[PDB]
Amino acid sequence: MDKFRVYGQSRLSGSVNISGAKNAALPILFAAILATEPVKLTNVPELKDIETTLKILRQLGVVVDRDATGAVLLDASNINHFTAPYELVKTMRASIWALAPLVARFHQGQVSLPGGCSIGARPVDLHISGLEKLGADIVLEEGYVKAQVSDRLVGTRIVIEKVSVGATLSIMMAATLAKGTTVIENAAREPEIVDTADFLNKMGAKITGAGSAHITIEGVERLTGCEHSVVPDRIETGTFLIAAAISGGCVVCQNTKADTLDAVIDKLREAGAQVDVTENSITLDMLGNRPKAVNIRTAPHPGFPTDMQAQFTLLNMVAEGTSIITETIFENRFMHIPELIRMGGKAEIEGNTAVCHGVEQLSGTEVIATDLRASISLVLAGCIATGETIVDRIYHIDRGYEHIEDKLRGLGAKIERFSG
Amino acid sequence: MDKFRVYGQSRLSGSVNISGAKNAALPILFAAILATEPVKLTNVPELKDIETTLKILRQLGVVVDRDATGAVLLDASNINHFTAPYELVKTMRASIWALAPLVARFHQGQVSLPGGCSIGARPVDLHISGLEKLGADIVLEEGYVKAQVSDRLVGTRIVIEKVSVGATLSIMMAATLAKGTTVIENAAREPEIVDTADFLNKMGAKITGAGSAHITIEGVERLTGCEHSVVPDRIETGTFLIAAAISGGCVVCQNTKADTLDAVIDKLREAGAQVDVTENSITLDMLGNRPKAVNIRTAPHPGFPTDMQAQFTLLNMVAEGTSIITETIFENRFMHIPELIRMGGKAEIEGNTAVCHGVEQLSGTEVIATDLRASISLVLAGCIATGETIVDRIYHIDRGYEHIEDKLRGLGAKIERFSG
Ligand SMILES: CC(=O)N[C@H]1[C@@H](OP(=O)(O)OP(=O)(O)OC[C@H]2O[C@@H](n3ccc(=O)[nH]c3=O)[C@H](O)[C@@H]2O)O[C@H](CO)[C@@H](O)[C@@H]1O
Ligand SMILES: CC(=O)N[C@H]1[C@@H](OP(=O)(O)OP(=O)(O)OC[C@H]2O[C@@H](n3ccc(=O)[nH]c3=O)[C@H](O)[C@@H]2O)O[C@H](CO)[C@@H](O)[C@@H]1O
Repeated sequence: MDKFRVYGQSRLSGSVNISGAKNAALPILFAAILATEPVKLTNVPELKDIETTLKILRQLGVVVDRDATGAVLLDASNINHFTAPYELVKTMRASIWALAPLVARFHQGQVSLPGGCSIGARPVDLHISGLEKLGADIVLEEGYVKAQVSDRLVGTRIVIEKVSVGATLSIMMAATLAKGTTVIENAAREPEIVDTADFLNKMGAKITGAGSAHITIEGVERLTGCEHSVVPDRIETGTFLIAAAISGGCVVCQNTKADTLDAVIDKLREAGAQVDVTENSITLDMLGNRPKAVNIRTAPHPGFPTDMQAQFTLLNMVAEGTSIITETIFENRFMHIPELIRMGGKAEIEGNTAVCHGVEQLSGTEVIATDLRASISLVLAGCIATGETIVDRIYHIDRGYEHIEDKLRGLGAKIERFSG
Repeated sequence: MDKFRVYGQSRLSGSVNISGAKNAALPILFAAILATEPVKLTNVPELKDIETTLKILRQLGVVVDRDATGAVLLDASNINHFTAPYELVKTMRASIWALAPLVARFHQGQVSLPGGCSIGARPVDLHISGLEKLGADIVLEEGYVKAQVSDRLVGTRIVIEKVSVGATLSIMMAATLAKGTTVIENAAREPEIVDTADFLNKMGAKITGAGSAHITIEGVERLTGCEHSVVPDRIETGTFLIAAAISGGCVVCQNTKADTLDAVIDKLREAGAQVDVTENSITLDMLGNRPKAVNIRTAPHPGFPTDMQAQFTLLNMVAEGTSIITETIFENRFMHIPELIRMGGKAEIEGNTAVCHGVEQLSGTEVIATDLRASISLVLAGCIATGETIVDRIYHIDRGYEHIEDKLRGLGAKIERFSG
C-alpha cells in the first residue's frame, strides 16, 4: 500500500503545468463509443481514472492506446460487446456513461448498477429516466442496468429536475443519434460539459446551448471522428493556486483556461491573495501573508465547485478568523476534516456545514486518504505542517491527479512515495 | 480478500445461541485497565474487535488471553506502558476508551486521536471535555491525545450536552477513581453501560443510576478484580429475529435478555411478527407471512437502536407498503441502501431519511460490505434473494459478529466463505 512521506513547513512557489480536465476526458472517452472513425485526444492526464476507462473501452471492442507522444488514439469502429462489467464499474461509477452511447448507437447496452460510494448517496435515476424519455426500455437484472430500444431513439423535451452533471451528459450523448431534436432544460453548466459537446460537434453532432441550462440537440444518423485537445483542468489549477495560498508562496499555473474558476478565484482574493489571470496562465501570489478566513458554499457551476471544498477547508483551517463551510452537492464529503484535526486543525461539523477556526500552524502526523479529489488537502497540509506527515492510501490521489509528487516537488515540497 | 457466497431463497428457521454484547465486552475490557487483581470474563464473543482490544491491552503490559473454555482471563496488575498506538487505534476508534482509565489510575495516558470514519462525523470532544472537568490536562501532540493529572482526579457535576454512549463510559470509568463524588447528567442509558457499571461495582466501584440519565459515582482509591458474565448482545439477537421476519421463518434466540429490545420487538410486531419473550429466550414466528412496512427513527436507548437500522431497512424493502427510515445518530449510515438497490430493492434517500417501497422479491448479485454492524443486512438479503449473491469485504462483518456463517447455516442458510 503506497503512502506519501511529506516534510516540514515549506513555501510552495514556482511553475506547474496544468493538464486536461479528468472529468472532461472521461465523458469524452465514453462519448467516443459513438465514433465510427478514428479519434485523437491530446492533453489527456495520466491518472488511474483514464486507465480504467480504457480497460472498459477495450472490452467493448474499442482499440485505444496512448502513444509515445502522450496522445490517446482511439478506434471504436468495431464494438462487438455491449456490457461494462461489474468488476470494472465498481471501481469507477462514472462508467455509467457507457450505457447512453451504447444504446444510442447499437440500440442495446448493459452496465453494472453503481453501488455505494463513501462521499454520499449517488443514485443514477436521472440518467435512466432521461434515456427512457428518449425511447429506451430499461430494466435492472442481476445487478445490471439493461437498456434496449427497437429503433433509433427519438428526441423530445427533457427537464432534469435536479442539476446533474452526469445525467446532463448521458442524455446529451444519447441525443446526438436520436431522431429529431432533443431539448435538455435545467442542464448542468460545468465546463467539462461544454468540452464534451464541442468534441461531439467536431464529429458531426449538432449541439448548441452547452454551458447554459438549455441544451438543444439535433439528432444525426451517425458520428464520425476527430482530433480534440481536452479543456484545462480547473480543479487541478485551483488545487495548485491553493498550494501557494496556504503556504504564502507564489505559483504560476501554465496552460489554464481563464474563465472556469471565477468562484474559486474570487474566494482566493477574498482570502487576501493577489491573482493575475492571462489568457493561458493564472498566477497567485500570497505575498507571504496568512490567509483571511472565508465562508464557502458548494453548488453547481458557475458556483463554488465541491471538488475544491476540501482544498479551501485547509485554507480556512490555517487562515485568520472563523468560517462556515456548507456542502450542498455531496452531504458527506467532510472525511478530510477529522484527518486534518489530527494535524492540529480546529473545526466542528453539523449536518452539511462545518465551522472552522483558523490556527497558526499544523503539525505533522499520519493521516488517511479516501477521496480521489478531496484528499489532496491532506498532502497539501503535510507540505505546510511542522515535522513529518504520512498520507496513507494515496492510491485514491492517483485516481484524480497526475504526477502529483513531481508537480508538488517542482514547487518546493519535500514528498516521497514509499510502501511499508 | 474473503467474500461470502450465499444461495437462493430460503426460510430461515431454527435455534441460535446469542453471545455477549460486543459493545459491553469492549468497554469492560478497557475498564479492566483499572483492575489491580485478576479478572475473568465469560460470554465474550469471538470476533475481531475483541482481538484488537487484546492487542492494545497487551502492549500496555496487561497479560490477557482467552483459555480453552472460551473465558477471557486478564491481569492488569503491571501496566508499564501508557500509550494506545496509532497503528492499532486507527482500526477501531473505540480504543479511545483506553485514555480514561489510564489517566485515572496512572495519572497519565496517551491515545491516537481517531480520524475519519465512513458512517459519519465521530469526534470525541465530549470524552476530552469530561475528563478535563475531572481535573485532567489534555493536549493534542503529533496526532496523540495526551492526558496528564498531577494528583488523583476530582469528582464533580458533569452535564454531557449530547447523549453519548462513549463519553458516558469514559467519564464513568475515570470517575471510579476520582476523589469525592461525580454526577453524570444526561448520561446515555444503553444496556452495555449498565453492564460495564455492574462490572466496575464488582471490583469495588460505587456507581448507581446506570441505565438512567443520572449517574452517581463515589470515587475510590483503587479497584480490585472479579469474574463477570457479559450481558447478552441485543443487536445480534435483533439481527437473528430479523432473519426470520424477512424469510417468513421461525427463529428462537437462546440466552437473551428480555428487556433490552423493546423498541425492536415492538416494530417486529408492528410488521406482523409474533414474538414470544421468556426470561432467557426470544422467539419470532413470522407465520410464513410477508412483512408489513413500518417507519423507523433511530435514537438513543431505549429508542430504536441505529445498529438495527439496516436490518430493518431490509425488512422494509421486502415488506408490503411504503416506509420512512430516519437516522438521527449517524447521518451517513445508508451505505447499504444502494447495495440493496442493486439486488432489486427500491428506496430514495434525502438527508437523514430514506423512503422505501417494498418489493416481493430481491435478486442475487454481487454487493460490498463496509459497516461492521449494518452490512449484515447484505448477507441476510443474500439468504432471501433469488439465485446467488456475493458479499465482498466481509472482514467488516467479522468485526461485529461471531461465527456468522455457522449461526446462519444453522438456520437453513446456504452460505460459504471463500476468496478470489
Ligand atoms: C466523473 C465526474 O465527472 N465526476 C464529477 C461529477 O460527479 P456526478 O456525475 O455524480 O455529478 P452530478 O452533478 O450528476 O450529481 C451531484 C448530485 O446529484 C445527485 N444525483 C445525480 C445523478 C442522478 O441521477 N441522481 C441524483 O440524485 C447525486 O447524488 C449528488 O448529490 O460531478 C461532481 C460535482 O461537480 C464532481 O464532484 C465529480 O467528481
Ligand atoms: C464500541 C461501541 O460501543 N460502538 C457503539 C457506540 O458508538 P459511539 O461511542 O460513537 O456512540 P455515541 O453515543 O457516543 O455517539 C453517537 C453520536 O454522538 C456523536 N458524538 C459522540 C461523542 C463525542 O464526544 N462527540 C460527538 O459529537 C457522534 O458523532 C455520533 O453522531 O454507540 C453507537 C450508537 O449506539 C453504536 O452504533 C456503536 O456501534
